[PDB]
Amino acid sequence: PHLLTDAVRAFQAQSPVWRPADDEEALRGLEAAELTVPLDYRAPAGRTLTLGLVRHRATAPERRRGVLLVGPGDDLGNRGTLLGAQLVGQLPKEVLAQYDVVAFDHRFMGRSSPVVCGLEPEERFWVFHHPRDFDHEVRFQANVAAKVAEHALDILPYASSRNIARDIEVIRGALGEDRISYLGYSYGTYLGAVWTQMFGEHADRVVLDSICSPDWVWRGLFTDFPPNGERALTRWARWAAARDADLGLGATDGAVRAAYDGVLARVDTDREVTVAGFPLDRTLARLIVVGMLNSDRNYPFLGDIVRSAVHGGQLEPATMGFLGQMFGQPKEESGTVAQLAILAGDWAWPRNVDLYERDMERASRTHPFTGAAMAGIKAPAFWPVPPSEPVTRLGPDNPADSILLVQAADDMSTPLAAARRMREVLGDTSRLLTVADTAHHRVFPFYGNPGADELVTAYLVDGELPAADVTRPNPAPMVPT
Ligand SMILES: COC(=O)/C=C(\C)[C@@]12O[C@]13c1cc(O)c4c(c1N[C@H]2C#C/C=C\C#C[C@H]3O)C(=O)c1ccccc1C4=O
Repeated sequence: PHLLTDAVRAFQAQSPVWRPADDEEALRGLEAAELTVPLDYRAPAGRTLTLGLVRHRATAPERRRGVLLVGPGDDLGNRGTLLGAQLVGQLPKEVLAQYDVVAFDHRFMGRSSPVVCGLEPEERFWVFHHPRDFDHEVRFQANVAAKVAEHALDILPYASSRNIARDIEVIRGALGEDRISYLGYSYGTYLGAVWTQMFGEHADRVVLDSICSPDWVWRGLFTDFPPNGERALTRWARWAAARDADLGLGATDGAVRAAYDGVLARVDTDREVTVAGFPLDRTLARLIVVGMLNSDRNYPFLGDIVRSAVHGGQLEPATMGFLGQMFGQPKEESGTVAQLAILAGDWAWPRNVDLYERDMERASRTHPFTGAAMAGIKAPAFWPVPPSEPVTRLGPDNPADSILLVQAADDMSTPLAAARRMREVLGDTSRLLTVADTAHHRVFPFYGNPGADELVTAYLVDGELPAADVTRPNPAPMVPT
C-alpha cells in the first residue's frame, strides 16, 4: 500500500477564496470555496477536478480551538455540504463556538465535479431495488452498469475511499491546519477510519456515529441488512399493535405485519397500490418503509402511511410533507453514480450470477421484507473497471490519538454489531458509546439524546473520554425494553 504523500503535499499549498454561498438556498448562511485535487494521485501533473467546500466559522473567536471537518455525507450517495448545513442548525452551541465547521461534497457528486449518466428514476434505486424475477433483475442491474460504463469509464478507476482520504488531506493543508477534528456518519465513518488509518497523526478529535462495519467492504453492507430490516420492522409493528385504537392496523405484531405484507403481496403481482394518489411499485413499497425506519421517531408517520396504503385516501398533513421531502423528487443522480462507483471502485464484487440467485432465494425466505432486494444481483457485479488499490487494512496500529464511536443500540442500516467490530479493529485508541433502546440513524446531535450529547460535547470541547465503553439510556423510548 502507498500513501502518495508527495502528490498530496503538492496540492496542499492551495489557499481557497471563501465567499458567501449564494447559489443554493439550503447553503445560505455558510461560506463556500472550491479546491482542486488530482483525479489520480499517481498522476499529480495530470487531470484534476474541483471540490466544493462550505464553512461556518467558530462563533466565539476568543475560544476557537480548530476545524471540525464533517465527513462528506452520511449515507453513501448523500451530499456532505448539505449535511454540514444540517449540523450547523443542530450541533451544540459550544461546539459551534469553538470550531470552524467545514463540509464538502466528495469527488464526482454535488458541488464537486458531478458525474451523471442518464439514469432513469427507477434505476437510481438500484441498491434497494426489489426484483420482478432473477432474470429480469440481471438485465436491470447490468443495464445500470452499462450506462455508467458508457458515460463515466474514464473516472471510474479513481472513485475510491482512499482517494477521498487523500482529498481530505488536501483540504486540511489548504485550510492551513496541522491537525483537524472529524465528525462522520455511516459511510463517513468508513472514511474516518480510512483517513485516520492513513493520515491519523493529523487527527485532533474524531467522532464517528452510526458505524459501518470494517468487515463489510462492500457486499456485506448489503447482505447484513435484511436481518436488521426485519428486526426494525417488527419493532415498529409492536409499537403499532399497542395502538390499534388509533391506527387500526391490528392488535398484535403479527396482524400489523400481515396488513403490511398484504400491501407487498399486491405490488409483487402488479396489483395497484397508492399512498394518497401516488403509486407504489415493488421497490417503493419497501423503500418508503426503510426510509421511515431510519428513525423510530417516524413510527407515527409510518402508521399513517401503511394505513393509507391499506385503506385511506389522504395522509395527515405532517406525513405528506415528510414523504414529499424524502421521495417526491427523483433521487439525486450524481450521488447515485458516485455511490455505484465507490462501492465497485473500492473492491471487486463477485461476478458469478448463480451466487446471487442462490443468496436472493435464501434471503427472500429467511428475511422477506428486504431479503431479495439486498442479497440478489447488483450492478457492481458487472463493473467495467477493477479497483486501482487494495482495500485499506484497518487495525489497532491506527495512529489517531483518540476516536469516539457513537451507536444507537437498535439502529437498522448500521447495526450495533458493526460498531462493536469497528471498536475491536481500531483497538485501544477508540471508545464506544452505545445509546440503549433507540432505533435511530445519526444519534449525535440529531436525536437529542441527553447522555450522548453530554458525552460527545465533553469530548469535542474538553477532550474527555471514558475509560472504557459506556451505555447511555433513552429517556423517551418508543417501546419498552
Ligand atoms: C456505505 O456505508 C454505509 O454505511 C451506507 C449505508 C448504511 C447506506 O447508505 C446506503 C444507502 C443507499 C441508498 O441508496 C439509500 C439508503 C442507504 N442507507 C444505508 C443503507 C443500506 C443498505 C444497503 C446500502 C447502502 C448504502 O449505499 C437509504 O437509507 C434510503 C432511505 C430512504 C430513501 C432512499 C434510500 C436509499 O436509496
